Amino acid sequence: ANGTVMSGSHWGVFTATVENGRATAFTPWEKDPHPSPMLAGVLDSIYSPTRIKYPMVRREFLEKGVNADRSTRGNGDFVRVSWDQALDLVAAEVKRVEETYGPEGVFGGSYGWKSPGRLHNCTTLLRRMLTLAGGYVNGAGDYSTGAAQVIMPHVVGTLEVYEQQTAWPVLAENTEVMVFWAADPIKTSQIGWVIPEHGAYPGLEALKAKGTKVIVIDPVRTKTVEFFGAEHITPKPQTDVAIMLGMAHTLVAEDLYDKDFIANYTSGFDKFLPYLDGETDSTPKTAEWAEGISGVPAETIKELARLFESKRTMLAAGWSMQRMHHGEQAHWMLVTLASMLGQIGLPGGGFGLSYHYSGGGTPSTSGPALAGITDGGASVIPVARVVDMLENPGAEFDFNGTRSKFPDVKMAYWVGGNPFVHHQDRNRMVKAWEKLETFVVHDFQWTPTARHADIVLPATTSYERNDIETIGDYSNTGILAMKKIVEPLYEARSDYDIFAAVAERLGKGAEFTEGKDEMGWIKSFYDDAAKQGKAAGVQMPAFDAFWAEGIVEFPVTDGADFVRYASFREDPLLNPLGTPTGLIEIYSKNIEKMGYDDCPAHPTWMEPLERLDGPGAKYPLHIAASHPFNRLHSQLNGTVLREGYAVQGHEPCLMHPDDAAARGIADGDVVRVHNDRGQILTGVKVTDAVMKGVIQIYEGGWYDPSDVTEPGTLDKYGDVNVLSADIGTSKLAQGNCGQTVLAEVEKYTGPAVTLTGFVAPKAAE
Ligand SMILES: NC1=NC(=O)C2=N[C@H]3C(S)=C(S)[C@@H](COP(=O)(O)OP(=O)(O)OC[C@H]4O[C@@H](n5cnc6c(=O)[nH]c(N)nc65)[C@H](O)[C@@H]4O)O[C@H]3NC2=N1
Ligand SMILES: NC1=NC(=O)C2=N[C@H]3C(S)=C(S)[C@@H](COP(=O)(O)OP(=O)(O)OC[C@H]4O[C@@H](n5cnc6c(=O)[nH]c(N)nc65)[C@H](O)[C@@H]4O)O[C@H]3NC2=N1
Ligand SMILES: [Mo+6]
Repeated sequence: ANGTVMSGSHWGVFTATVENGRATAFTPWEKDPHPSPMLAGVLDSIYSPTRIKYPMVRREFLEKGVNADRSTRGNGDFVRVSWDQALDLVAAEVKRVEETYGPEGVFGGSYGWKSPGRLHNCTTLLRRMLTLAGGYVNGAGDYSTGAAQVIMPHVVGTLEVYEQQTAWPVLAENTEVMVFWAADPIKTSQIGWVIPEHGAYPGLEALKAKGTKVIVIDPVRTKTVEFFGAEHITPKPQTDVAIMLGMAHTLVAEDLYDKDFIANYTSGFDKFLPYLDGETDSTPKTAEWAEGISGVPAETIKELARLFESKRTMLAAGWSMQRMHHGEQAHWMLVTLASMLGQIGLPGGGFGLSYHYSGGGTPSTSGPALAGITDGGASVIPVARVVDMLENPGAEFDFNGTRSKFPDVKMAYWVGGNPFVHHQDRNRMVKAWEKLETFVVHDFQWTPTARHADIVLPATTSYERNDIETIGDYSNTGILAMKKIVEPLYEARSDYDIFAAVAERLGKGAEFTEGKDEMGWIKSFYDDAAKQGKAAGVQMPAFDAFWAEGIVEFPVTDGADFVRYASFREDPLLNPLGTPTGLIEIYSKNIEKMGYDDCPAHPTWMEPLERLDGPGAKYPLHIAASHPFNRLHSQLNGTVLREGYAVQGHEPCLMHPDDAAARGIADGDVVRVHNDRGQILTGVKVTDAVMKGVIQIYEGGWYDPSDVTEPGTLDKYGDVNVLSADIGTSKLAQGNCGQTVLAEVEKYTGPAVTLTGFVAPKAAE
């Protein structure tokens, strides 16, 4: 095979060059306006040293099963087995747990970003097999907008975080002031959940070309700041709600806010105002009070409030500030401030929670929806409570107004996810995993999660199979044929093939496949989309002509004029919101009735577990544990891209020159970052891009424990979740709080370390 083949991924559409059956280059689609340099690593992930070659069973589990010593999971002592042996064992273990403990004994939430593709949807496929086996405990929500997706339905009556934004071209013609509040769109627009079109890049360029005023509110001087030469505000992390309250307070005290908008489109501002004015707690939430907490000068807070009230302003917020203790307060207070400014539903004004994610704002086409394989259908937990569940079987927990009991789980099955990187408080989690009798993982790269499994099955990538998928989570630019580029490597198999074999052994083979093969499933999804298109007046070709061209693109009709909340603004009685009042709920009677101490019935400033310069806080530096520039989470850490950012081989840590100098740390030194939960190594990069008092260690580094049998073992590489706490945002959402982290840093003076996470375990070589 010598030629080229087009396909797609979370990073975009591309064409691969193939030479004697090997992919040798991935070249960006010629219509991609701003491709990601991460494509190089996506191609490298098919072949790197951490590619999973064969099915493996952890030696202890292979010998003793349920009586295994579980304290050694992750030490790398695996045994290679055949596919028939491994498939029989997995089917036997699913059957035994289902039969002994019921569906409540199997956890199949398998949270994860996997790969796009309507057929090869590993996590849906997992749940299709588990439903056929008798059922499972699922997870609810995500780590992404854990709090925001739960509080928004109560405030604005919709999900809001994953819904279309006022279109980019509408902003270029009407916005005078664009605010990126805890958002770094240049960084986070490189990927999509479905294939990305990178629509934010022309949208950002158009704002810059129009000369629109841009303000960034973030502890780090990011590439979004640099792109625009933006006015940059640097709040101490976790204090954005105080800043917003000081802005709101200024708008009332100077008599500037939109009283008519508040009276006509909102409910409960009259119960929020006494709090804001300090009538209930003797503490007026003034700009000065906000400076005391956040460090942002009081006069700067008042001038921004003034500026925002006097100009058509769009508040484009990102999600780091809701991935923290009391995370629900951030976007609730943001909507409350935007309601006082009175521009919601006006062209170019209001707020948007998705301008930094998967092309939100890219004009939607008139094309049809594309759907794929389905799963064939307490039993559900908030996703981030998985370790609490394992440690407290039968215990009660609160979630969004209802109380339930944790199921008693004995097996976990994970595919397309990396919990030994994404979950908070690694040391606690490692100990809690000993409650599981059996842990099964599918991946194509030797992540920490695969290293810690009892049974490891090698999955294929999307580049070794055929699939179909939309281009554009919001734009619906078109539909792509994700064509097979190379044959499956080593003994890797698709998740579909693996679960069909397991289901077959359970006597449910035919039900799992539904009588179809790979192209029979794909053609069925295509034809359904084509039927809907024909009925909508969007004619598409027949499946074989579509597949030969490789893509179908759809036309934009009125999508470039979309203004979010315009129909509500234009007539709120005719087009009410989905809340109990039909209005924006600044005070929520439904939340009040829950009686949750950590989620009051209006936006409130509350002390988090720990914050930079908080009264009595133990550790001195905040860790901006944010999304990586050159990975998708942990994805691509085991590729050639790593050498472009590693420092002495470790994950990098940005540190301000003043904080480095106080510890005698030089640029490029190996340093230990530690607190009461754990300790890791990173390689420092000294730079004033991070504000003083803050260090930046991205999430996604592959945890590489020095000795898994040692409690509190040093991580040799730099997984920042060895340092996070595992607590819920509050009882409302129970979201993860992965960015509520303080720690100390010192030049490292312990034993030298050898990195073992970027080569396969010896027996799997
Ligand atoms: N401290 C902290 N700060 C944060 O900001 C933070 N972010 C959180 C958020 S928002 C999220 S969304 C999570 C993400 O955590 P998530 O577990 O989703 O991270 P990924 O590195 O995308 O894991 C995806 C895995 O799927 C594998 N994979 C891809 N395709 C396939 C396939 O077809 N088959 C199989 N079997 N495997 C496949 C990949 O190789 C990869 O190992 O991390 C969360 N964790 C976080 N912690
Ligand atoms: N390149 C890339 N890699 C990814 O892993 C990736 N993940 C995707 C996912 S699953 C999601 S959920 C989104 C994440 O989108 P999200 O907006 O949650 O991204 P983060 O990088 O966690 O934070 C964005 C900015 O918040 C700033 N920040 C941190 N703490 C604070 C604070 O207290 N206050 C303020 N004002 N700013 C703060 C950080 O400095 C960072 O620049 O990105 C998506 N896009 C992604 N792109
Ligand atoms: Mo996310």
